[PDB]
Amino acid sequence: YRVRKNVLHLTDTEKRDFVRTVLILKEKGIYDRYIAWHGAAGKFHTPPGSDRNAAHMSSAFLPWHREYLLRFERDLQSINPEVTLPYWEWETDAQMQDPSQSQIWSADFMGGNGNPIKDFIVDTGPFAAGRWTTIDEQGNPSGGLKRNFGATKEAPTLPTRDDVLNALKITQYDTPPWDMTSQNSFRNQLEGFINGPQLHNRVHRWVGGQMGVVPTAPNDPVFFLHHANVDRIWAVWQIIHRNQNYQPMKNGPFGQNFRDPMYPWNTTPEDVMNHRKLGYVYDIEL
Amino acid sequence: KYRVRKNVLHLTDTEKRDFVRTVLILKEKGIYDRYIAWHGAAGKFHTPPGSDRNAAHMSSAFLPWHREYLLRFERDLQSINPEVTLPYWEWETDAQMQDPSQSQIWSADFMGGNGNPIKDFIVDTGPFAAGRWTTIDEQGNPSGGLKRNFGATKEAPTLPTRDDVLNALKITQYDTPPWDMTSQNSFRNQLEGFINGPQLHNRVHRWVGGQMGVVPTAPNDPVFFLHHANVDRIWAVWQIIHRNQNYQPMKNGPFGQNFRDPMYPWNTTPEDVMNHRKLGYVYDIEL
Ligand SMILES: O=c1cc(CO)occ1O
Ligand SMILES: O=c1cc(CO)occ1O
Ligand SMILES: [Cu+2]
Ligand SMILES: [Cu+2]
Ligand SMILES: [Cu+2]
Ligand SMILES: [Cu+2]
Repeated sequence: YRVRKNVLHLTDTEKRDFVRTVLILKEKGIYDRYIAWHGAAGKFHTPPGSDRNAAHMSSAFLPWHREYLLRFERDLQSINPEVTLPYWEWETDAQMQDPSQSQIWSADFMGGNGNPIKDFIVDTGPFAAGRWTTIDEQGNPSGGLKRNFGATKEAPTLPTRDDVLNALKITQYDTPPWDMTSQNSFRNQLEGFINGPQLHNRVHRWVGGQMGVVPTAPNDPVFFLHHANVDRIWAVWQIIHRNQNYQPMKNGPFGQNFRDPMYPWNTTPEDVMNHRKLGYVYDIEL
Repeated sequence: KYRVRKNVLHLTDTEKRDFVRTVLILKEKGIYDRYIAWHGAAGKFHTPPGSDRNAAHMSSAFLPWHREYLLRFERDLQSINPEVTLPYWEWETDAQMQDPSQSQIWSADFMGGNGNPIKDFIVDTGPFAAGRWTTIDEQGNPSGGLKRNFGATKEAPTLPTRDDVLNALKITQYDTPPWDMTSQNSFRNQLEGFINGPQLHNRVHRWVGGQMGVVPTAPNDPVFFLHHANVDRIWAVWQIIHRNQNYQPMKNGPFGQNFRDPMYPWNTTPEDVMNHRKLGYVYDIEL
Protein backbone atom coordinates (compact mmCIF):
# COMPACT_ATOMS: atom_id res chain seq x y z
CA TYR A 1 0.00 0.00 0.00
CA ARG A 2 2.95 2.28 -0.78
CA VAL A 3 3.44 2.98 -4.49
CA ARG A 4 6.82 3.98 -5.91
CA LYS A 5 6.29 5.77 -9.22
CA ASN A 6 8.34 6.23 -12.36
CA VAL A 7 10.07 9.62 -12.27
CA LEU A 8 8.45 10.61 -15.57
CA HIS A 9 4.99 9.97 -14.07
CA LEU A 10 5.47 12.41 -11.17
CA THR A 11 3.47 15.61 -10.91
CA ASP A 12 5.23 18.92 -10.37
CA THR A 13 3.94 18.77 -6.79
CA GLU A 14 5.30 15.26 -6.22
CA LYS A 15 8.64 16.33 -7.71
CA ARG A 16 8.77 19.38 -5.44
CA ASP A 17 7.84 17.50 -2.26
CA PHE A 18 10.47 14.79 -2.81
CA VAL A 19 13.17 17.40 -3.44
CA ARG A 20 11.96 19.29 -0.35
CA THR A 21 12.15 16.20 1.87
CA VAL A 22 15.67 15.24 0.74
CA LEU A 23 16.91 18.75 1.56
CA ILE A 24 15.34 18.56 5.03
CA LEU A 25 16.87 15.14 5.74
CA LYS A 26 20.18 16.62 4.58
CA GLU A 27 19.87 19.64 6.89
CA LYS A 28 19.02 17.53 9.95
CA GLY A 29 22.04 15.26 9.38
CA ILE A 30 20.17 12.07 8.47
CA TYR A 31 21.24 12.02 4.81
CA ASP A 32 24.95 11.79 5.66
CA ARG A 33 24.26 8.58 7.61
CA TYR A 34 23.42 6.87 4.31
CA ILE A 35 26.57 8.14 2.58
CA ALA A 36 28.65 6.77 5.46
CA TRP A 37 26.79 3.44 5.60
CA HIS A 38 27.41 2.87 1.89
CA GLY A 39 31.10 3.75 2.16
CA ALA A 40 31.58 1.61 5.26
CA ALA A 41 29.96 -1.45 3.65
CA GLY A 42 32.17 -1.01 0.59
CA LYS A 43 35.21 -1.45 2.84
CA PHE A 44 33.83 -4.52 4.69
CA HIS A 45 35.21 -7.45 2.72
CA THR A 46 33.61 -10.89 3.06
CA PRO A 47 35.89 -12.51 3.87
CA PRO A 48 38.90 -10.19 4.33
CA GLY A 49 41.31 -10.58 1.43
CA SER A 50 38.66 -11.23 -1.20
CA ASP A 51 37.21 -8.43 -3.31
CA ARG A 52 33.71 -9.30 -2.12
CA ASN A 53 32.19 -6.64 0.12
CA ALA A 54 28.96 -6.49 2.10
CA ALA A 55 27.18 -4.23 -0.41
CA HIS A 56 28.74 -5.07 -3.79
CA MET A 57 30.50 -7.71 -5.86
CA SER A 58 28.67 -10.64 -4.22
CA SER A 59 25.23 -12.13 -3.65
CA ALA A 60 24.17 -9.58 -1.02
CA PHE A 61 24.34 -6.69 -3.52
CA LEU A 62 20.59 -6.75 -4.18
CA PRO A 63 19.14 -7.33 -0.66
CA TRP A 64 21.62 -4.87 0.88
CA HIS A 65 20.44 -2.01 -1.34
CA ARG A 66 16.79 -2.98 -0.87
CA GLU A 67 17.25 -2.64 2.89
CA TYR A 68 19.25 0.53 2.18
CA LEU A 69 16.33 2.00 0.22
CA LEU A 70 13.80 0.77 2.80
CA ARG A 71 15.53 2.65 5.61
CA PHE A 72 15.85 5.75 3.41
CA GLU A 73 12.16 5.76 2.48
CA ARG A 74 11.18 5.44 6.15
CA ASP A 75 13.34 8.48 6.93
CA LEU A 76 11.60 10.30 4.07
CA GLN A 77 8.23 9.57 5.68
CA SER A 78 9.29 10.98 9.06
CA ILE A 79 9.15 14.45 7.49
CA ASN A 80 6.30 13.86 5.02
CA PRO A 81 4.06 10.76 5.19
CA GLU A 82 3.08 11.37 1.55
CA VAL A 83 6.53 11.11 -0.10
CA THR A 84 7.73 7.81 -1.58
CA LEU A 85 10.92 6.82 -3.40
CA PRO A 86 10.57 7.21 -7.19
CA TYR A 87 12.69 5.15 -9.58
CA TRP A 88 14.71 6.25 -12.62
CA GLU A 89 13.86 3.92 -15.53
CA TRP A 90 17.10 4.62 -17.39
CA GLU A 91 16.44 1.88 -19.97
CA THR A 92 13.79 4.12 -21.56
CA ASP A 93 15.87 7.30 -21.35
CA ALA A 94 18.48 5.40 -23.39
CA GLN A 95 15.88 5.26 -26.18
CA MET A 96 16.33 9.02 -26.67
CA GLN A 97 18.82 10.42 -29.16
CA ASP A 98 20.37 12.44 -26.31
CA PRO A 99 19.49 10.86 -22.93
CA SER A 100 20.71 14.03 -21.19
CA GLN A 101 17.53 15.75 -22.42
CA SER A 102 15.38 13.67 -20.05
CA GLN A 103 13.16 15.59 -17.64
CA ILE A 104 14.87 13.91 -14.68
CA TRP A 105 17.76 16.36 -15.18
CA SER A 106 15.54 19.46 -15.09
CA ALA A 107 16.14 22.29 -12.64
CA ASP A 108 12.99 21.38 -10.67
CA PHE A 109 14.18 17.85 -9.83
CA MET A 110 17.76 16.52 -9.96
CA GLY A 111 19.47 19.34 -11.86
CA GLY A 112 21.51 19.06 -15.02
CA ASN A 113 24.92 17.92 -16.18
CA GLY A 114 28.13 19.34 -14.79
CA ASN A 115 29.66 22.58 -16.03
CA PRO A 116 32.95 21.83 -17.86
CA ILE A 117 34.07 25.38 -17.08
CA LYS A 118 33.90 24.62 -13.33
CA ASP A 119 35.44 21.12 -13.39
CA PHE A 120 31.98 19.62 -14.04
CA ILE A 121 30.44 21.01 -10.85
CA VAL A 122 26.65 20.85 -11.13
CA ASP A 123 25.45 24.47 -11.04
CA THR A 124 21.74 23.99 -11.79
CA GLY A 125 18.88 22.41 -9.89
CA PRO A 126 18.18 22.08 -6.17
CA PHE A 127 21.48 20.26 -5.50
CA ALA A 128 23.82 22.73 -7.23
CA ALA A 129 27.00 24.06 -5.64
CA GLY A 130 26.15 26.42 -2.80
CA ARG A 131 22.88 24.61 -2.03
CA TRP A 132 24.15 21.09 -1.29
CA THR A 133 27.45 20.20 0.40
CA THR A 134 29.21 16.92 -0.34
CA ILE A 135 31.62 14.82 1.70
CA ASP A 136 34.67 12.99 0.38
CA GLU A 137 35.88 9.43 0.95
CA GLN A 138 37.29 10.45 4.36
CA GLY A 139 34.10 12.07 5.67
CA ASN A 140 35.24 15.69 5.20
CA PRO A 141 33.55 18.34 3.01
CA SER A 142 34.41 18.16 -0.69
CA GLY A 143 32.70 21.26 -2.07
CA GLY A 144 30.02 20.31 -4.57
CA LEU A 145 28.23 17.65 -6.59
CA LYS A 146 29.84 16.77 -9.93
CA ARG A 147 28.42 15.05 -13.01
CA ASN A 148 29.84 14.30 -16.47
CA PHE A 149 27.31 12.39 -18.57
CA GLY A 150 28.78 9.76 -20.88
CA ALA A 151 32.35 11.09 -20.85
CA THR A 152 33.89 7.60 -20.60
CA LYS A 153 34.81 5.13 -23.33
CA GLU A 154 33.74 2.10 -21.27
CA ALA A 155 30.25 3.50 -20.58
CA PRO A 156 29.37 6.06 -23.28
CA THR A 157 25.66 5.14 -23.26
CA LEU A 158 22.95 4.09 -20.83
CA PRO A 159 21.79 0.46 -20.70
CA THR A 160 18.96 -0.44 -23.06
CA ARG A 161 15.64 -2.20 -22.60
CA ASP A 162 17.24 -5.15 -24.41
CA ASP A 163 19.93 -5.30 -21.72
CA VAL A 164 17.27 -5.53 -19.01
CA LEU A 165 15.24 -8.15 -20.89
CA ASN A 166 18.29 -10.37 -21.44
CA ALA A 167 19.14 -10.22 -17.73
CA LEU A 168 15.60 -11.28 -16.76
CA LYS A 169 16.06 -14.53 -18.71
CA ILE A 170 18.68 -15.83 -16.27
CA THR A 171 17.32 -18.68 -14.16
CA GLN A 172 19.78 -18.68 -11.24
CA TYR A 173 19.87 -15.78 -8.80
CA ASP A 174 23.61 -16.30 -8.32
CA THR A 175 26.30 -18.93 -8.85
CA PRO A 176 29.60 -19.84 -7.13
CA PRO A 177 31.96 -18.42 -6.20
CA TRP A 178 29.40 -15.65 -5.54
CA ASP A 179 31.61 -12.80 -6.69
CA MET A 180 32.72 -10.62 -9.61
CA THR A 181 33.37 -13.71 -11.77
CA SER A 182 29.97 -15.39 -11.34
CA GLN A 183 28.66 -16.65 -14.69
CA ASN A 184 25.02 -17.33 -15.59
CA SER A 185 23.98 -15.25 -12.58
CA PHE A 186 21.13 -12.74 -12.52
CA ARG A 187 22.78 -10.87 -9.64
CA ASN A 188 26.12 -10.52 -11.44
CA GLN A 189 24.34 -9.68 -14.71
CA LEU A 190 22.19 -6.94 -13.17
CA GLU A 191 25.17 -5.66 -11.16
CA GLY A 192 27.10 -5.28 -14.40
CA PHE A 193 30.21 -7.46 -14.36
CA ILE A 194 29.44 -9.68 -17.33
CA ASN A 195 31.35 -7.92 -20.02
CA GLY A 196 31.32 -4.90 -17.72
CA PRO A 197 30.52 -2.27 -17.16
CA GLN A 198 26.83 -2.83 -17.97
CA LEU A 199 23.49 -2.11 -16.28
CA HIS A 200 23.97 -1.04 -12.65
CA ASN A 201 27.71 -0.41 -12.96
CA ARG A 202 27.34 1.31 -16.34
CA VAL A 203 24.73 3.75 -14.99
CA HIS A 204 27.18 4.82 -12.28
CA ARG A 205 29.99 5.32 -14.79
CA TRP A 206 27.70 7.10 -17.26
CA VAL A 207 26.67 9.74 -14.71
CA GLY A 208 30.24 10.31 -13.57
CA GLY A 209 31.17 12.68 -10.78
CA GLN A 210 30.61 11.26 -7.31
CA MET A 211 28.32 8.63 -8.87
CA GLY A 212 31.32 7.07 -10.62
CA VAL A 213 33.07 5.69 -7.51
CA VAL A 214 31.75 3.62 -4.62
CA PRO A 215 32.60 5.67 -1.48
CA THR A 216 31.07 8.94 -2.74
CA ALA A 217 28.19 7.74 -4.95
CA PRO A 218 25.33 8.50 -2.47
CA ASN A 219 26.35 12.19 -2.50
CA ASP A 220 24.14 12.43 -5.61
CA PRO A 221 20.42 12.04 -4.80
CA VAL A 222 19.98 10.25 -8.15
CA PHE A 223 21.78 7.31 -6.52
CA PHE A 224 18.49 6.45 -4.79
CA LEU A 225 16.41 6.79 -7.95
CA HIS A 226 18.95 4.58 -9.75
CA HIS A 227 18.81 1.80 -7.16
CA ALA A 228 15.03 2.10 -6.91
CA ASN A 229 14.99 1.01 -10.56
CA VAL A 230 17.51 -1.76 -9.84
CA ASP A 231 15.28 -2.97 -7.00
CA ARG A 232 12.28 -2.89 -9.34
CA ILE A 233 14.06 -5.04 -11.93
CA TRP A 234 14.91 -7.51 -9.16
CA ALA A 235 11.27 -7.51 -8.03
CA VAL A 236 10.21 -8.26 -11.61
CA TRP A 237 12.71 -11.14 -11.71
CA GLN A 238 11.28 -12.58 -8.48
CA ILE A 239 7.76 -12.52 -9.94
CA ILE A 240 8.81 -14.25 -13.17
CA HIS A 241 10.89 -17.00 -11.52
CA ARG A 242 8.52 -17.51 -8.61
CA ASN A 243 10.09 -20.89 -7.73
CA GLN A 244 13.69 -19.63 -7.57
CA ASN A 245 15.10 -18.33 -4.29
CA TYR A 246 18.10 -16.40 -3.00
CA GLN A 247 21.55 -17.94 -3.32
CA PRO A 248 23.64 -18.96 -1.56
CA MET A 249 21.45 -20.51 1.14
CA LYS A 250 24.47 -21.77 3.11
CA ASN A 251 28.24 -22.35 3.02
CA GLY A 252 28.88 -19.01 1.34
CA PRO A 253 31.13 -16.36 2.86
CA PHE A 254 29.73 -14.94 6.08
CA GLY A 255 27.46 -12.03 5.25
CA GLN A 256 26.32 -13.54 1.94
CA ASN A 257 24.14 -16.46 3.05
CA PHE A 258 20.35 -16.33 3.15
CA ARG A 259 20.18 -15.75 6.92
CA ASP A 260 23.44 -13.84 7.62
CA PRO A 261 23.31 -10.27 8.96
CA MET A 262 24.24 -7.67 6.35
CA TYR A 263 26.85 -5.21 7.65
CA PRO A 264 26.38 -2.57 8.87
CA TRP A 265 22.99 -3.88 10.05
CA ASN A 266 21.58 -7.06 11.55
CA THR A 267 19.08 -7.35 8.68
CA THR A 268 19.38 -10.59 6.71
CA PRO A 269 18.60 -11.10 3.01
CA GLU A 270 15.57 -13.17 4.03
CA ASP A 271 14.19 -10.20 5.99
CA VAL A 272 13.77 -8.23 2.74
CA MET A 273 13.28 -11.07 0.25
CA ASN A 274 9.60 -10.16 -0.30
CA HIS A 275 9.27 -6.45 -1.02
CA ARG A 276 5.49 -6.51 -0.60
CA LYS A 277 6.02 -7.66 2.99
CA LEU A 278 8.17 -4.54 3.42
CA GLY A 279 5.09 -2.43 2.66
CA TYR A 280 5.76 -0.98 -0.81
CA VAL A 281 4.99 -1.77 -4.44
CA TYR A 282 6.06 -0.46 -7.84
CA ASP A 283 3.44 1.20 -10.02
CA ILE A 284 3.93 -1.28 -12.88
CA GLU A 285 2.68 -4.06 -10.58
CA LEU A 286 -0.80 -2.51 -10.33
CA LYS B 1 20.91 -6.98 36.53
CA TYR B 2 21.02 -10.74 35.97
CA ARG B 3 24.38 -10.83 34.14
CA VAL B 4 27.54 -10.12 36.14
CA ARG B 5 30.71 -8.74 34.54
CA LYS B 6 33.70 -9.67 36.68
CA ASN B 7 37.12 -8.15 37.21
CA VAL B 8 39.64 -9.95 35.02
CA LEU B 9 41.76 -10.80 38.07
CA HIS B 10 38.73 -12.51 39.68
CA LEU B 11 38.14 -14.93 36.78
CA THR B 12 38.59 -18.65 37.25
CA ASP B 13 40.84 -20.64 34.94
CA THR B 14 37.63 -22.02 33.43
CA GLU B 15 36.17 -18.54 32.90
CA LYS B 16 39.39 -17.34 31.24
CA ARG B 17 39.42 -20.31 28.85
CA ASP B 18 35.76 -19.96 27.82
CA PHE B 19 36.04 -16.23 27.12
CA VAL B 20 39.15 -16.71 24.98
CA ARG B 21 37.42 -19.66 23.29
CA THR B 22 34.30 -17.63 22.50
CA VAL B 23 36.22 -14.66 21.07
CA LEU B 24 38.14 -16.99 18.75
CA ILE B 25 34.85 -18.47 17.52
CA LEU B 26 33.37 -15.02 16.85
CA LYS B 27 36.53 -14.25 14.87
CA GLU B 28 36.34 -17.48 12.85
CA LYS B 29 32.66 -16.99 11.98
CA GLY B 30 33.29 -13.42 10.78
CA ILE B 31 31.33 -11.60 13.50
CA TYR B 32 34.36 -10.08 15.25
CA ASP B 33 35.38 -8.06 12.18
CA ARG B 34 31.96 -6.36 12.24
CA TYR B 35 33.01 -4.59 15.45
CA ILE B 36 36.37 -3.50 14.01
CA ALA B 37 34.53 -2.02 11.03
CA TRP B 38 31.78 -0.42 13.15
CA HIS B 39 34.40 1.27 15.32
CA GLY B 40 36.40 2.48 12.33
CA ALA B 41 33.34 3.75 10.47
CA ALA B 42 32.07 5.76 13.44
CA GLY B 43 35.53 7.28 13.88
CA LYS B 44 35.23 8.70 10.35
CA PHE B 45 31.67 10.01 10.86
CA HIS B 46 32.13 13.63 11.90
CA THR B 47 29.27 15.46 13.61
CA PRO B 48 28.84 17.72 11.86
CA PRO B 49 31.17 17.27 8.87
CA GLY B 50 34.07 19.68 9.18
CA SER B 51 34.03 19.74 12.98
CA ASP B 52 36.42 17.71 15.16
CA ARG B 53 33.80 15.52 16.69
CA ASN B 54 32.81 12.02 15.74
CA ALA B 55 29.98 9.73 16.58
CA ALA B 56 32.01 7.48 18.84
CA HIS B 57 34.66 9.84 20.23
CA MET B 58 35.54 13.45 21.06
CA SER B 59 31.98 14.39 22.06
CA SER B 60 29.17 13.57 24.48
CA ALA B 61 28.16 10.30 22.79
CA PHE B 62 31.55 8.69 23.55
CA LEU B 63 30.24 6.88 26.63
CA PRO B 64 26.79 5.68 25.43
CA TRP B 65 28.18 4.69 22.01
CA HIS B 66 30.69 2.27 23.53
CA ARG B 67 28.10 0.93 25.98
CA GLU B 68 25.88 -0.04 23.04
CA TYR B 69 29.05 -1.32 21.36
CA LEU B 70 29.81 -3.52 24.37
CA LEU B 71 26.15 -4.54 24.71
CA ARG B 72 26.03 -5.83 21.14
CA PHE B 73 29.39 -7.56 21.61
CA GLU B 74 28.26 -9.33 24.79
CA ARG B 75 25.07 -10.54 23.09
CA ASP B 76 27.19 -12.09 20.34
CA LEU B 77 29.24 -13.75 23.08
CA GLN B 78 26.06 -15.21 24.58
CA SER B 79 24.98 -16.71 21.24
CA ILE B 80 27.95 -19.06 21.32
CA ASN B 81 28.00 -19.54 25.18
CA PRO B 82 25.04 -18.21 27.23
CA GLU B 83 27.27 -18.25 30.31
CA VAL B 84 30.12 -16.00 29.07
CA THR B 85 30.11 -12.29 29.93
CA LEU B 86 32.47 -9.39 29.22
CA PRO B 87 35.08 -9.01 31.99
CA TYR B 88 36.72 -5.65 32.64
CA TRP B 89 40.39 -4.70 33.00
CA GLU B 90 40.72 -2.60 36.16
CA TRP B 91 43.86 -0.82 34.99
CA GLU B 92 43.74 1.65 37.90
CA THR B 93 45.02 -1.14 40.18
CA ASP B 94 47.56 -2.51 37.69
CA ALA B 95 49.16 0.96 37.68
CA GLN B 96 50.01 0.38 41.34
CA MET B 97 52.38 -2.38 40.23
CA GLN B 98 55.96 -1.36 39.52
CA ASP B 99 55.83 -3.10 36.11
CA PRO B 100 52.21 -3.41 34.90
CA SER B 101 53.34 -5.85 32.19
CA GLN B 102 53.61 -8.53 34.91
CA SER B 103 49.83 -8.46 35.45
CA GLN B 104 47.98 -11.74 35.04
CA ILE B 105 45.86 -10.23 32.26
CA TRP B 106 48.93 -10.55 30.01
CA SER B 107 49.46 -14.25 30.73
CA ALA B 108 49.61 -16.83 27.95
CA ASP B 109 46.18 -18.19 28.92
CA PHE B 110 44.36 -14.87 28.39
CA MET B 111 45.59 -11.86 26.39
CA GLY B 112 49.24 -12.79 25.86
CA GLY B 113 52.25 -10.63 26.62
CA ASN B 114 54.00 -7.57 25.26
CA GLY B 115 55.30 -7.37 21.71
CA ASN B 116 58.66 -8.80 20.72
CA PRO B 117 61.08 -5.98 19.79
CA ILE B 118 62.96 -8.47 17.60
CA LYS B 119 59.82 -8.91 15.46
CA ASP B 120 58.79 -5.23 15.28
CA PHE B 121 56.73 -5.71 18.46
CA ILE B 122 54.54 -8.46 17.01
CA VAL B 123 52.80 -10.30 19.84
CA ASP B 124 54.20 -13.84 19.91
CA THR B 125 52.58 -15.22 23.09
CA GLY B 126 49.03 -16.07 24.07
CA PRO B 127 46.02 -17.19 22.02
CA PHE B 128 46.13 -14.06 19.83
CA ALA B 129 49.75 -14.28 18.67
CA ALA B 130 50.71 -13.99 15.01
CA GLY B 131 49.71 -17.13 13.17
CA ARG B 132 46.64 -17.68 15.37
CA TRP B 133 44.85 -14.32 14.99
CA THR B 134 44.73 -12.23 11.82
CA THR B 135 44.25 -8.46 11.95
CA ILE B 136 42.82 -6.01 9.42
CA ASP B 137 44.16 -2.54 8.64
CA GLU B 138 42.42 0.83 8.31
CA GLN B 139 41.26 -0.07 4.78
CA GLY B 140 39.67 -3.40 5.77
CA ASN B 141 42.47 -5.61 4.41
CA PRO B 142 44.59 -8.09 6.41
CA SER B 143 47.56 -6.57 8.23
CA GLY B 144 49.41 -9.66 9.44
CA GLY B 145 49.52 -9.76 13.23
CA LEU B 146 48.69 -8.07 16.52
CA LYS B 147 51.29 -5.63 17.87
CA ARG B 148 51.83 -4.27 21.38
CA ASN B 149 54.50 -2.02 22.90
CA PHE B 150 53.72 -1.32 26.56
CA GLY B 151 54.57 2.17 27.76
CA ALA B 152 56.79 3.03 24.78
CA THR B 153 55.45 6.60 24.47
CA LYS B 154 56.80 9.84 25.90
CA GLU B 155 53.28 11.14 26.61
CA ALA B 156 51.89 7.97 28.29
CA PRO B 157 54.67 5.94 29.93
CA THR B 158 52.40 4.71 32.76
CA LEU B 159 48.79 3.63 33.31
CA PRO B 160 46.27 5.98 34.97
CA THR B 161 46.04 5.71 38.75
CA ARG B 162 43.28 5.19 41.28
CA ASP B 163 43.49 8.89 42.16
CA ASP B 164 42.89 9.74 38.50
CA VAL B 165 39.64 7.75 38.62
CA LEU B 166 38.51 9.33 41.91
CA ASN B 167 39.18 12.87 40.68
CA ALA B 168 37.13 12.17 37.56
CA LEU B 169 34.23 10.92 39.71
CA LYS B 170 34.12 14.32 41.46
CA ILE B 171 32.98 16.15 38.31
CA THR B 172 29.36 17.28 38.58
CA GLN B 173 28.46 17.82 34.91
CA TYR B 174 28.35 14.90 32.50
CA ASP B 175 29.47 17.23 29.70
CA THR B 176 29.67 20.94 28.94
CA PRO B 177 29.60 23.05 25.74
CA PRO B 178 30.92 22.90 23.13
CA TRP B 179 30.72 19.14 23.79
CA ASP B 180 34.15 18.23 22.42
CA MET B 181 37.86 17.88 23.28
CA THR B 182 37.88 21.38 24.80
CA SER B 183 34.97 20.81 27.20
CA GLN B 184 35.95 21.91 30.71
CA ASN B 185 34.47 20.54 33.95
CA SER B 186 33.08 17.58 32.01
CA PHE B 187 33.09 14.03 33.35
CA ARG B 188 32.83 12.63 29.82
CA ASN B 189 35.79 14.67 28.54
CA GLN B 190 37.70 13.92 31.75
CA LEU B 191 37.12 10.17 31.53
CA GLU B 192 37.86 10.21 27.79
CA GLY B 193 41.22 11.80 28.57
CA PHE B 194 41.55 15.18 26.87
CA ILE B 195 41.93 17.31 30.02
CA ASN B 196 45.74 17.63 30.02
CA GLY B 197 45.76 14.59 27.75
CA PRO B 198 46.38 11.87 27.31
CA GLN B 199 44.84 10.62 30.57
CA LEU B 200 42.57 7.76 31.62
CA HIS B 201 40.84 6.23 28.58
CA ASN B 202 43.10 7.90 26.01
CA ARG B 203 46.26 7.12 28.01
CA VAL B 204 45.40 3.40 28.20
CA HIS B 205 45.23 3.25 24.39
CA ARG B 206 48.60 5.02 24.13
CA TRP B 207 50.18 2.81 26.81
CA VAL B 208 49.34 -0.50 25.12
CA GLY B 209 50.52 0.67 21.70
CA GLY B 210 50.26 -1.43 18.57
CA GLN B 211 46.81 -1.41 17.01
CA MET B 212 45.46 -0.13 20.34
CA GLY B 213 47.41 3.11 19.78
CA VAL B 214 45.30 4.46 16.90
CA VAL B 215 41.53 4.72 16.56
CA PRO B 216 40.69 2.83 13.32
CA THR B 217 42.58 -0.36 14.29
CA ALA B 218 42.23 -0.43 18.10
CA PRO B 219 39.56 -3.21 18.28
CA ASN B 220 42.00 -5.61 16.58
CA ASP B 221 43.27 -6.26 20.12
CA PRO B 222 40.72 -8.16 22.24
CA VAL B 223 41.86 -6.09 25.25
CA PHE B 224 40.02 -3.18 23.60
CA PHE B 225 36.78 -4.68 24.94
CA LEU B 226 38.16 -5.34 28.43
CA HIS B 227 39.46 -1.75 28.51
CA HIS B 228 36.12 -0.19 27.58
CA ALA B 229 34.27 -2.53 29.94
CA ASN B 230 36.19 -0.78 32.72
CA VAL B 231 35.38 2.64 31.23
CA ASP B 232 31.71 1.64 31.18
CA ARG B 233 31.96 0.50 34.81
CA ILE B 234 33.42 3.84 35.95
CA TRP B 235 30.61 5.65 34.13
CA ALA B 236 28.02 3.44 35.83
CA VAL B 237 29.60 4.28 39.19
CA TRP B 238 29.39 7.98 38.30
CA GLN B 239 25.69 7.58 37.47
CA ILE B 240 25.10 5.93 40.86
CA ILE B 241 26.96 8.70 42.71
CA HIS B 242 25.29 11.59 40.86
CA ARG B 243 21.82 10.06 40.77
CA ASN B 244 20.20 13.39 39.81
CA GLN B 245 22.61 14.30 37.00
CA ASN B 246 21.65 13.28 33.48
CA TYR B 247 23.11 13.07 29.99
CA GLN B 248 24.11 16.27 28.21
CA PRO B 249 23.35 17.76 25.83
CA MET B 250 19.61 17.18 25.98
CA LYS B 251 18.97 19.32 22.88
CA ASN B 252 20.49 21.79 20.40
CA GLY B 253 23.75 19.86 20.28
CA PRO B 254 25.20 18.52 17.03
CA PHE B 255 23.04 15.81 15.50
CA GLY B 256 24.13 12.46 16.88
CA GLN B 257 25.09 13.88 20.29
CA ASN B 258 21.69 14.78 21.80
CA PHE B 259 19.83 12.64 24.31
CA ARG B 260 17.48 11.14 21.69
CA ASP B 261 19.55 11.32 18.50
CA PRO B 262 20.53 8.07 16.75
CA MET B 263 24.19 7.14 17.21
CA TYR B 264 25.84 6.18 13.93
CA PRO B 265 26.16 3.48 12.78
CA TRP B 266 23.00 2.39 14.62
CA ASN B 267 19.58 3.82 15.43
CA THR B 268 20.29 3.41 19.15
CA THR B 269 20.03 6.67 21.09
CA PRO B 270 21.96 7.63 24.23
CA GLU B 271 18.73 7.32 26.23
CA ASP B 272 18.45 3.69 25.10
CA VAL B 273 21.55 2.76 27.12
CA MET B 274 21.41 5.36 29.91
CA ASN B 275 20.49 2.72 32.53
CA HIS B 276 22.88 -0.23 32.28
CA ARG B 277 20.78 -2.32 34.67
CA LYS B 278 17.86 -2.13 32.24
CA LEU B 279 20.22 -3.45 29.55
CA GLY B 280 20.49 -6.70 31.52
CA TYR B 281 24.01 -6.62 32.98
CA VAL B 282 25.71 -5.53 36.20
CA TYR B 283 29.28 -5.15 37.42
CA ASP B 284 30.53 -7.36 40.25
CA ILE B 285 31.41 -4.39 42.47
CA GLU B 286 27.69 -3.52 42.52
CA LEU B 287 26.91 -6.77 44.38
O1 LIG C 1 29.17 3.71 -6.47
C1 LIG C 1 29.32 2.64 -7.39
C2 LIG C 1 30.02 2.82 -8.63
C3 LIG C 1 30.13 1.73 -9.44
C4 LIG C 1 30.86 1.87 -10.74
O2 LIG C 1 31.27 0.56 -11.11
O3 LIG C 1 29.61 0.56 -9.11
C5 LIG C 1 28.94 0.35 -8.01
C6 LIG C 1 28.77 1.38 -7.08
O4 LIG C 1 28.04 1.21 -5.78
O1 LIG D 1 40.37 3.65 19.82
C1 LIG D 1 41.12 4.76 20.35
C2 LIG D 1 42.55 4.86 20.15
C3 LIG D 1 43.19 5.96 20.69
C4 LIG D 1 44.68 6.10 20.51
O2 LIG D 1 45.10 7.26 21.25
O3 LIG D 1 42.54 6.89 21.38
C5 LIG D 1 41.24 6.86 21.59
C6 LIG D 1 40.47 5.80 21.09
O4 LIG D 1 39.00 5.75 21.34
CU1 LIG E 1 25.98 0.53 -3.29
CU1 LIG F 1 24.89 1.49 -7.26
CU1 LIG G 1 36.25 3.75 20.35
CU1 LIG H 1 38.86 3.45 23.52
